[PDB]
Amino acid sequence: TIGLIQKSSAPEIRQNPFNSDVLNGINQACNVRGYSTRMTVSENSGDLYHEVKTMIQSKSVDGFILLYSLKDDPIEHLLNEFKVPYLIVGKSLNYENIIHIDNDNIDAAYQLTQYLYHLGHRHILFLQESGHYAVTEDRSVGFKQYCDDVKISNDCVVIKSMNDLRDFIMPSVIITSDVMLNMQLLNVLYEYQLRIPEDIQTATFNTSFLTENATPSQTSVNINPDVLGFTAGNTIIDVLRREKLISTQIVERVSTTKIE
Amino acid sequence: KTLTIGLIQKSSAPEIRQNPFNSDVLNGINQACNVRGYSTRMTVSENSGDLYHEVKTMIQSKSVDGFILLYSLKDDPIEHLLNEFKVPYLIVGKSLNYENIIHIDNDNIDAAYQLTQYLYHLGHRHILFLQESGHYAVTEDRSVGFKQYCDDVKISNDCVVIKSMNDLRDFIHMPSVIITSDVMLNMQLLNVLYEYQLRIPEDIQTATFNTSFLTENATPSQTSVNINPDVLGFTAGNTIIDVLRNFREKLISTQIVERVSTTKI
Repeated sequence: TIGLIQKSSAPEIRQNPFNSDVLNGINQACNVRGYSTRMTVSENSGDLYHEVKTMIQSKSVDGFILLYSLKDDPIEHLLNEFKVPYLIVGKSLNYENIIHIDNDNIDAAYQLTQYLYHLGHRHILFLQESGHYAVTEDRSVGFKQYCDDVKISNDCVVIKSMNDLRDFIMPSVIITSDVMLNMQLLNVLYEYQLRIPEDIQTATFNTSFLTENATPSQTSVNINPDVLGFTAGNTIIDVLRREKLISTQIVERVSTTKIE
Repeated sequence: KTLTIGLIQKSSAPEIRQNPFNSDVLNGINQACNVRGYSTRMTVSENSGDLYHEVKTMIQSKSVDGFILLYSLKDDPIEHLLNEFKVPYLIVGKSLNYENIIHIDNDNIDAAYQLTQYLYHLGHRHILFLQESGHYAVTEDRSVGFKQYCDDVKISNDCVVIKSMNDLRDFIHMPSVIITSDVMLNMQLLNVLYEYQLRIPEDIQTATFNTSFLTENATPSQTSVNINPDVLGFTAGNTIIDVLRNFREKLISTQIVERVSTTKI
């Protein structure tokens, strides 16, 4: 049995297409090798720590896959204190020599902004999801890195809530660090009658049914989560008796278009 | 004695697997199994042909103790297979093939009846029901409830099956409100309505089933039926463990969640 540690089981997190795809990848690998799986169910970090600890002491799992990366994560200290095997789907920031499978999110973001720049965009706004997770930080860094390279504004705003998003409401295109925040952005733009792409363009990360069928279809970065999961599943099985990066691609849709 | 429960999803294809209903029911099942000491295994097949042999391989490999079908389909080969091998299982949905098979579900017929009634009370008289393709029981039940209400108030009962996005667009006096049988079909409808510049709720109204982040944050927010999938999952998880340890049919309530997509006409 492999333990799958999600940062949270809360609706806004578990319902993210990313979780579904990564899990599908892992199940594909584990099924073929006679392994079952177990997912954490805690909604907050405090419970997650004691849930994962209860998991380690009850020996209900053989190894873990950490489905997120967080600087100074109590969970990683826990796993290391009890010498349990594990790997991360994201960047390794707390312990050296830990196996981690991830996309080069800084590059993914650098490339996305570059693509938009070449469409004619000069005023780009990056909406960052709340929290201090490595992936969000990596994407904001890539965005600001490109903006500094071509000397354009680098407005980066952290959205704490739907109301904070409304009050924040001009850039020619808005990039959101994740699809769930993107859905909220489209909602607010529709409320304020800002037509896409006529009045404003938008782009986000993680291609899925949600971006393809959004209102309107969203240009996004495909991070191939299926591959991340399959790789994570196989690699941890290998461990139980290194940095692997998965490529990304830009999927052009209705939300972006050449501007003059 | 694998202390594992096999989860049979109709398909692992994006459009299906990404449906928030799946994430919610799984979380519910997981809450039940983790506290009682059970593991989990979910199918990965993307079509019925592969799923059958995957399930049979699971049964023969003795890799699981019991199953939970996360769907219900008339004349499902999977159910014939499960009964032939006498393996314990329960259905999250309406039991249609073998009597005495335990099933946990919402009263989808009444949930649709109530949504249509709610819309009728707002002043709607020309309601269009969009049905997702497939012969799945849940979808048939919702179309049935809609038609029963239209029959009780003697109004139009236009019910159309959507095979794909293309058929949706082609499908396009227009109805005053459109109900979709599920959130994913609903996302596609909102996409088409936006393309055709039909504002919601000003130009037309919409409503769907399965309240979730996707309905609460749709464009615009969607009035929807809350079917409490986490409870369906928790209930299904505890019920299959009860059977494996040591028939029954359980229904989970539904409530209408009112949002921006609907308003008095």
